[PDB]
Amino acid sequence: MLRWITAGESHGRALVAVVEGMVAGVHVTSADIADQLARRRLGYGRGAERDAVTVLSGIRHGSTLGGPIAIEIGNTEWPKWETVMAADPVDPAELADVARNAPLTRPRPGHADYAGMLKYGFDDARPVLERASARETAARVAAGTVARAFLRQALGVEVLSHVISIGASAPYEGPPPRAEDLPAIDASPVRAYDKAAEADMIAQIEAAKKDGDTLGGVVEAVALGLPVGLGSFTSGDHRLDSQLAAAVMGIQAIKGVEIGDGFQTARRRGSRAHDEMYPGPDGVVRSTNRAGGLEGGMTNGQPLRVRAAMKPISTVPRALATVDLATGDEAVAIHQRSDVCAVPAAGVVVETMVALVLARAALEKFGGDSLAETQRNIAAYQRSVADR
Repeated sequence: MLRWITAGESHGRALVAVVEGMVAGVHVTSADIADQLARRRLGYGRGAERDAVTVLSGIRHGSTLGGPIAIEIGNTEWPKWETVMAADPVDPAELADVARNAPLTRPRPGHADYAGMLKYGFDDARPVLERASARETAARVAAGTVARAFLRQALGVEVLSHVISIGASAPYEGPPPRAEDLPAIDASPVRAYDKAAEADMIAQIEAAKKDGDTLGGVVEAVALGLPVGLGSFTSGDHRLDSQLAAAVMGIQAIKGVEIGDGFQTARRRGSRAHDEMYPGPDGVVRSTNRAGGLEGGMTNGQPLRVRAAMKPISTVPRALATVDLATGDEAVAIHQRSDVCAVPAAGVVVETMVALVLARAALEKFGGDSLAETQRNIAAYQRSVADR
């Protein structure tokens, strides 16, 4: 069972990612990981630090060892926080002299702050904020890089994502491949695949920058080259729909996920809602992918299309009323990040989450303890589906 855990406060020493149960023999390197971390930093309208990667375990000579892979990602400006976020006790008196340590008692609407303080009995939002914050996705993406290596090397599968709307842009139609990642990604100020939508999004972000507001948007991860039968219909939770929603919707500020045409599907008629099958020079072929690559909770060979709706994460500078849990009096929420928009980055985080799940799925189906073995089981399975 592929498994991934994330550790770190956004201002703490470093983040760790640990990925348990990846097979031996997958080619992955520090630089692979830095690369993804770098794509995590894409996209104009962000806040938003050099993410020094050190692989601590589980990889040797660029090849996974099979045991837990720990990747530590440095938090660049930690010397600033060595006291406020020291692991060890620090004399309360010299802590008192530290502005940075001032307590944080106005929860920001939209954030963990208020709930988390109540939940944990904190008098301060710092310990919530510090874990809750999206800096954590950096760790996610690190662990991501392993799934994505695996998924490429074992299945020839590629995961990418591309922004379908930011703010109030008119949403985009029809997904990129593999080959357009360079433009969508980097290239695009907004990780837009489509020229027009790009312009409309950038326009929005502009306008939101001008108004000093923040935007969310919708991003679409696309996984290509998936074999049929990953995931299962045997339990609700084995459905890939379920697993992928859990992983995508567990991303900070994701308030919605849909598979393929999702909510729009729910408005169509059965006659126009699914992906008819026709015979194909070799295997069934479909001409639509409304289902986004999942039917019955399993991959049907079509592109997996998973879309997350990200609410705007950055608190709007002076606009959001809240309560000061010190006082009990009204207050405004102090922002803590500066992004007008993080949707493009969120895309790449969605890729991470999708990749992680796909890899776990793939490993559940094909098991194996080493890539070569997993590969042999994939080949057998593919050769056997080809029969027919």
